[PDB]
Amino acid sequence: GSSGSSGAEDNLGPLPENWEMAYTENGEVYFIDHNTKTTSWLDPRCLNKQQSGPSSG
Repeated sequence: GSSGSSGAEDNLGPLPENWEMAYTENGEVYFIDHNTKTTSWLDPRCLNKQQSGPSSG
């Protein structure tokens, strides 16, 4: 029953070189992950465990 989302720093740093943040035609901001060639709605820097293996969301 791990407590709610908790465990982030105040200085993550500028996105890596294997990523590209862009907005769709409509205007939806997304993050392009080349390292794995995957697309996400949220930012990786915030996440701890990158998209490893099969991920529903």
